[PDB]
Amino acid sequence: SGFRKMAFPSGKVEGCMVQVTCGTTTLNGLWLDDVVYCPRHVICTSEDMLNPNYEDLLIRKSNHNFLVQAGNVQLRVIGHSMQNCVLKLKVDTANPKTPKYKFVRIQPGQTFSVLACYNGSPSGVYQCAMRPNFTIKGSFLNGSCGSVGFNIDYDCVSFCYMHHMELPTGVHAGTDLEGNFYGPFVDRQTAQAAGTDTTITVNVLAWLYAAVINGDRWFLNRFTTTLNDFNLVAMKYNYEPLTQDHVDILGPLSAQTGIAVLDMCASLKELLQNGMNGRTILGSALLEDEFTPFDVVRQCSG
Amino acid sequence: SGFRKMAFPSGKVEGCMVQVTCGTTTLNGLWLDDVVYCPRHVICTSEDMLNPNYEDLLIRKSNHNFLVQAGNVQLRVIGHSMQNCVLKLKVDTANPKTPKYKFVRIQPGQTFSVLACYNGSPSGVYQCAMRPNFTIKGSFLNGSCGSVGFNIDYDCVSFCYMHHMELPTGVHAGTDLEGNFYGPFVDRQTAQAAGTDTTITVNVLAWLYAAVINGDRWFLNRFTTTLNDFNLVAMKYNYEPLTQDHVDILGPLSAQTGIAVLDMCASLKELLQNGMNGRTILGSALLEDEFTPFDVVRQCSGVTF
Ligand SMILES: *[C@H](O)[C@H](CC(C)C)NC(=O)[C@H](CC(C)C)NC(=O)[C@H](CC(C)C)NC(=O)OCc1ccccc1
Ligand SMILES: *[C@H](O)[C@H](CC(C)C)NC(=O)[C@H](CC(C)C)NC(=O)[C@H](CC(C)C)NC(=O)OCc1ccccc1
Ligand SMILES: [Cl-]
Ligand code: NA
Repeated sequence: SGFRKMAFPSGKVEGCMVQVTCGTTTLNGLWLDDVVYCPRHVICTSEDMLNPNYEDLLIRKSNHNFLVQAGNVQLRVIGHSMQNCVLKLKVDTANPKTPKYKFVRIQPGQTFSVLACYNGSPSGVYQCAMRPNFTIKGSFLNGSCGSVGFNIDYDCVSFCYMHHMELPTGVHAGTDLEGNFYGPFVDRQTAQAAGTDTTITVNVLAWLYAAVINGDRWFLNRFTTTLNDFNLVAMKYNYEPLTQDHVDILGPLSAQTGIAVLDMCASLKELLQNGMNGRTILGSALLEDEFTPFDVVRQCSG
Repeated sequence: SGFRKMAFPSGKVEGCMVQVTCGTTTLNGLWLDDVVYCPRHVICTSEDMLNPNYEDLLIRKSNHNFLVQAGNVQLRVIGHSMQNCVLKLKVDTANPKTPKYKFVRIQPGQTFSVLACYNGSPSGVYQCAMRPNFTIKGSFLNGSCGSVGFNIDYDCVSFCYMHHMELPTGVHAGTDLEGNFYGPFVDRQTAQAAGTDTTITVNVLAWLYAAVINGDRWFLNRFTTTLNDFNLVAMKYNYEPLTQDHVDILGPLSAQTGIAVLDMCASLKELLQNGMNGRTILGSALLEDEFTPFDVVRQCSGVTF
């Protein structure tokens, strides 16, 4: 029993982290096979942070302008290419620690683990979610760019996030590993802001099911709701719409607990109206929205 | 910026986890040098787990009774012994992935990372605190026994916890790597219960400093207090006493934020007596007590391993 914010074991990713320096800028890169992936803004100077022409900057670089360090070994860059906002440095040695891996672009509400790194070395691992406004609420300092987010269902590492920037509210933006930003953001220091964030309703419901599985029932009630009535209420609390896809997705947890999805929706309605009145759910005094239905099943059943 | 519950990178420990099978029980072992450590109750039975004589149960055991698997490779057991509640299986091969490590026993209020494993395969990592009642609030399913907790200090892994059991409230109990239980617990399926728990005051203060470092300042106030005065309030609300050593340990965060510990204690004193008035701190509506002062400094300064 028990329920924790759990990250994937980070060792398979640790073995891929390197340090990339261009000019006076150092950040992290991801070394897979004979390619190092990193944010393309490593090639910016203090002068072109607002409107960098990355194509023009990169054509001026020699391979020896990129210093790549894997632990105590310098890697030799033998070519480079830009893919959207990611730089791909070809090196003369394949990473012997390359795991089985793939690249996946995720949807809002999905969770993943982040291995926060500085100078190619890991500082720690934590769990994040892609917020509906396409930011993540990370923990990142100067030099953290190139840190990645990943999942490891089974024995294959799915890389889904590379860190690029921090926005004014202290939240974070980045790309998939094909270099496409999540959300409308750009790798320029022109004024940008995250949209109003909202709560990931389907994840809250998954977590309420986790609470029931772990033996807590105090928030249940005798009522049900229609889906449309639920969404009309939840939208008043800046909750995301619940779709029929989400209802289908919650079917298994519904079957395991004997609580119909729309009955659990009426519980959430009451919690939004009343709060917790001094009680907690799974050790929290707020409704938690960074566990997915898949996460709950994985942690509760295995 | 940002502040998350952050575990240590787990790679060094993942290379040490193996599967141990005895009879019909399978759980996890920790393979370091030429020894595999695991809970001694791996040798118990469906018909033998209420009042076990471990001493006598182990002599009937022999080496090939213990099936140890490192990934898809069997390790040959060449000896076995018991130390307190931990079994030590000597194997014929030293683990080539053994990190720099030591065994340590931690104090209540200290935090560590748990690498949750099943069938010898790491499945997840999360951060925990040794509660003042010597339980941990973990997440463990059947087959998780032998999962370990650890810290990393520079390049050295300090192993501090091995998982043995779950108590009726859904909290967890285990041993150090020398087999001594944390808390007044025994590896028997006899009636046991977690004692009443308390809140780890020095950790709450550290987390308030983390909040200030991240721009959450509403709870700061003009007042200061004394160690004596605050500790009476703490006692009243089931908070652990604040010692002078705690005050000194927070000193760095005190110097960097401008908020003396007794200045911050006055903030905490008011949060206890009055609550949070509907507000949140670092995204929580509760006072968080599973970050140590060291954890806050590490995360906010970007220490690496
Ligand atoms: C890479 O290590 C670093 C990580 C941060 C977490 C510090 N990223 C950057 O420095 C990044 C480089 C640019 C070219 C993508 N810049 C930012 O993230 C920057 C904040 C820094 C300077 C602390 N953010 C930014 O420019 O956001 C756009 C913006 C500009 C002006 C007003 C509002 C928003
Ligand atoms: C090892 O994988 C497993 C971990 C659990 C989290 C499943 N440990 C055990 O099965 C363990 C073995 C005993 C000899 C220490 N037993 C328990 O943890 C057991 C709960 C199981 C059956 C889920 N708990 C227990 O014995 O607690 C004391 C108790 C017993 C009966 C009544 C009150 C209290
Ligand atoms: Cl005063
Ligand atoms: Na004060």
